[PDB]
Amino acid sequence: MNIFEMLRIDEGLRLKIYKDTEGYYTIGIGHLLTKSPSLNAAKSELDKAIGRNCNGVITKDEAEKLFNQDVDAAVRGILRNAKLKPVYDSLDAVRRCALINMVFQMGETGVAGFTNSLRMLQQKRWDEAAVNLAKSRWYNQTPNRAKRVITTFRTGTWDAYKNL
Ligand SMILES: [Cl-]
Ligand SMILES: [Cl-]
Ligand SMILES: [Cl-]
Repeated sequence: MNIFEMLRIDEGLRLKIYKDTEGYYTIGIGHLLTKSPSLNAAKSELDKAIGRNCNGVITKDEAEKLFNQDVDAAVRGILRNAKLKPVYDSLDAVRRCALINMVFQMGETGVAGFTNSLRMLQQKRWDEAAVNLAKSRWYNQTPNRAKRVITTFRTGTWDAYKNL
């Protein structure tokens, strides 16, 4: 298991534009196109992203290219963020993947707002961090995913991703 396999489990793979859990136009492996309610706006973003006229459909190769770019951008983002970077640097490789997963799902700003959880993670208070992380809109709106990510942060194992 690794970050790519982990996010592939959490995000799925769809080759036509769809709406994510928040109602937003998305394609591939959780690649958010736009928060606009205009399908035409989403299609324009997709064409720009892929570099051709797609008409809302991409190949598996194209979806994986976007995915690679998106994972790379999440990591670079963490490393450029004054609040996230120290947390990331403090963690082992398995828990670092938890952090990338959260950033991939909700963005840097949103994760950086988990101030109290981030402090508990940096202190390596794993059970307490896990309890605090669940007191969140994130957990209530995507509880199965949040439970897997939280278990990863709590155990520093991939146990939550191995029946899948
Ligand atoms: Cl892009
Ligand atoms: Cl995403
Ligand atoms: Cl979920």
